[PDB]
Amino acid sequence: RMLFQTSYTLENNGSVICIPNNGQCFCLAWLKSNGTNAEKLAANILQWITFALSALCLMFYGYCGWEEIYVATIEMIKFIIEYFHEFDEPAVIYSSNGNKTVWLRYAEWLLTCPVILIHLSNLTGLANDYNKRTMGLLVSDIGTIVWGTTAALSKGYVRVIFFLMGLCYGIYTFFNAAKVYIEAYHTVPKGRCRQVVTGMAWLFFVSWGMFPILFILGPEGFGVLSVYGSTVGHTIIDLMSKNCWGLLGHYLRVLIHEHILIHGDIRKTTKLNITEIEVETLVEDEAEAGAVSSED
Amino acid sequence: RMLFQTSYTLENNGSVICIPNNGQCFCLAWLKSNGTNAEKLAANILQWITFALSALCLMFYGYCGWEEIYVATIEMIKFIIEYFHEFDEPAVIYSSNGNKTVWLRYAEWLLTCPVILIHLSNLTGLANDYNKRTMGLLVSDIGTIVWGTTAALSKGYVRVIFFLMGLCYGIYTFFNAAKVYIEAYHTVPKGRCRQVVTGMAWLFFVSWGMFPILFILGPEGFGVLSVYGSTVGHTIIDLMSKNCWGLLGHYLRVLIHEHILIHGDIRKTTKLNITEIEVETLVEDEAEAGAVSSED
Ligand SMILES: *[C@@H]1O[C@H](CO)[C@@H](O[C@@H]2O[C@H](CO)[C@@H](O)[C@H](O)[C@H]2NC(C)=O)[C@H](O)[C@H]1NC(C)=O
Ligand SMILES: *[C@@H]1O[C@H](CO)[C@@H](O[C@@H]2O[C@H](CO)[C@@H](O)[C@H](O)[C@H]2NC(C)=O)[C@H](O)[C@H]1NC(C)=O
Ligand SMILES: CCCCCCCC/C=C/CCCCCCCC(=O)OC[C@H](O)CO
Ligand SMILES: CCCCCCCC/C=C/CCCCCCCC(=O)OC[C@H](O)CO
Ligand SMILES: *C/C=C(C)/C=C/C=C(C)/C=C/C1=C(C)CCCC1(C)C
Ligand SMILES: *C/C=C(C)/C=C/C=C(C)/C=C/C1=C(C)CCCC1(C)C
Repeated sequence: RMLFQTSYTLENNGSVICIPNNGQCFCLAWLKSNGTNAEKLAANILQWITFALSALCLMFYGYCGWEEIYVATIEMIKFIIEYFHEFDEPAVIYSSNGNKTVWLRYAEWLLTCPVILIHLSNLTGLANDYNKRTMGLLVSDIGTIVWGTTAALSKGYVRVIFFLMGLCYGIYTFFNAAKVYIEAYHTVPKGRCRQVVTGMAWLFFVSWGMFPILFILGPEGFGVLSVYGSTVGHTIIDLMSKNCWGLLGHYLRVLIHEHILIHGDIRKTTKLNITEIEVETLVEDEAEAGAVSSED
Repeated sequence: RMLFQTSYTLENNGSVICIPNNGQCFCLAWLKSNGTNAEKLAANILQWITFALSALCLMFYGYCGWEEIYVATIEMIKFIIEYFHEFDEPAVIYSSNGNKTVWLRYAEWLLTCPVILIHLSNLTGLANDYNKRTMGLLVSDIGTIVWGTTAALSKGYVRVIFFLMGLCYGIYTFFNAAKVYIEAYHTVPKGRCRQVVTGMAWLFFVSWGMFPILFILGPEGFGVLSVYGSTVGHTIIDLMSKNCWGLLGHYLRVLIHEHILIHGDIRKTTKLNITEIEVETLVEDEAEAGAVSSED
């Protein structure tokens, strides 16, 4: 298939490589297999599943709400490019140091992850403003992706350093994401809405926590997983991080909207001691408009 | 210098290239010159100037205010990498399609540009919140950089399409940036503060507008400019977009702070008809707390 040189001869007892002078770049490292047919087959099935589910999610959202639509749109464009050019440059970058870097994946993260975090910063959909903490979440997450991409493009100690820089940015992201989910839990009404927020937190930390594990295991790290193997793992946590998380987030916004139509927007101030934070909780009746504090 | 193959022999009347089987990648396209010694010399001088000015800006900011510090820090790290590894992968990506892509530049844009726009969304430094429009500015600017980077990595019609996708994201960014500067102008006190905001708008639109022009002229476009030539142009608009803009922005925040200490925080509602928008203007005396409308 390749649009780099794939035909060569070994000469002088394997010490010389001769290639056609046809303008193409050449490197042995680029011709290593991407994995077994079973790994490839598994990857093509999960991709169709993700494309189908993203199209179902899109039509379903088509009946504010813009973050779920933007991510599902990017996911669709991603699949059409994978289907036609998955291993064509620059969906995969084949670089002079011999690396294969899945630019398609990192570009998708730069497009979708900040939007997931904007959604996280307004889980109820009622806020018209965003605090200073939202800005730190976005700046830390962009840095994480930039350091991780740089680590994947590098080798040796340069890779290790940029990976560690990504991990420090990532920890700052996780820490601040955790505070938002804690605020969200004490903001939404007392019943089912707190089940969904709890569900979204589990999906978020498990799926986002898997990305650094898949990096270390993949060709970008210790080469335990092949390229197809890494694709299979990444589409699974894509389904959790994007499709399932967005579905719950959409459901949560529907429940908040139904609550406000039936009961109106009645708030109670709750205080969170763990640091001193203030949150305006939604309640069901006017017997609550007080100043409560919940110790963690 | 290179850590790709630079030694080869032409055989069979220039129709065959033979190289050592030493594990290195090889491509003729990678060995094209980066430019003249004069272009290189010009580029090394402007880089020292930018590193020195970024260090002066850092010490000066060292006497909220975090956006100027974050950008000046990234600029410093950028210079230490340029000084030691400017043309080493992956500061430059040498890819299988023959392209040289200055990943160092695009990674810096992903780190600094969103932070410049967060600063723009709070020019006075008094806001504790950010509106919905801030989020569209950040999401549009990230997309611009992602499409532009993808265009630089591509060739032929693929490059043209991703460039046009960047231009559409970019126009949305410029349009929304223009509204913010219009709001900022009618928000800050009537004298010198409105001169600085006007100055920051000119710096912003001229320096940001030059990036797509330098893309079209550089190796990523029609190859009018060489690599050193493109570096020289980019450090100039870096000085305008980052160093000079941040300096004015810091100065503006100092003037707003002095105004509020001497006069207190007294606001007047002004309305902007061009769409109907509301802005809380800072004034000097209590004879103003009314509802004015300024027709554009
Ligand atoms: C050609 O190079 C090959 C390298 O594979 C040489 O073959 C090996 O020679 C070494 C001796 O240093 C043995 O230890 C290996 O068992 C050999 N075979 C293999 C498969 O590695 C070979 O000797 C060289 N021929 C000449 C004429 O120099
Ligand atoms: C070797 O290839 C070269 C290609 O440069 C041939 O040289 C040219 O031959 C063409 C004829 O098709 C002329 O139009 C050019 O003027 C020649 N010189 C140059 C500098 O381009 C050469 O003929 C080939 N030799 C053999 C034995 O096939
Ligand atoms: C907060 C999220 C929770 C999850 C946290 C997960 C922790 C994983 C840490 C591993 C550090 C080990 C260093 C990893 C460096 C990877 C780079 C690499 O593989 O280097 C290649 C090597 O130089 C040649 O084979
Ligand atoms: C809003 C900001 C104001 C400034 C706006 C600036 C307008 C520049 C537009 C040019 C379009 C022309 C198409 C550009 C495509 C570039 C890709 C290219 O050079 O293609 C290489 C070619 O395929 C092989 O040589
Ligand atoms: C839809 C795709 C998602 C949510 C992707 C998320 C990606 C990350 C959270 C990446 C995390 C990384 C680290 C924490 C450090 C090492 C480098 C990364 C980029 C793999
Ligand atoms: C400090 C560096 C700055 C402010 C860089 C800004 C970069 C841009 C505004 C890039 C703009 C582009 C377009 C509008 C479309 C084509 C692709 C880009 C990325 C060159």
